[PDB]
Amino acid sequence: SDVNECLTIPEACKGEMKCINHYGGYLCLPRSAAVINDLHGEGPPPPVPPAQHPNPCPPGYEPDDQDSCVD
Repeated sequence: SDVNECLTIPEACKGEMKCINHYGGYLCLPRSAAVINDLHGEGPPPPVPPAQHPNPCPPGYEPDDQDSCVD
């Protein structure tokens, strides 16, 4: 939320990640899997990551960035 205020709707889950498709379908998954850098392997991470978001949600359903200023 850059220009967005605390008026947003709780259509995202607190403690769970928001997995949505390009059609608008909504899903929530356990926050056990963190949305971090690419897991291409161990040791050195690449200068250009092939995945800015791990996509723990089945391909087609992309993780949405949930930024809230209040409950």
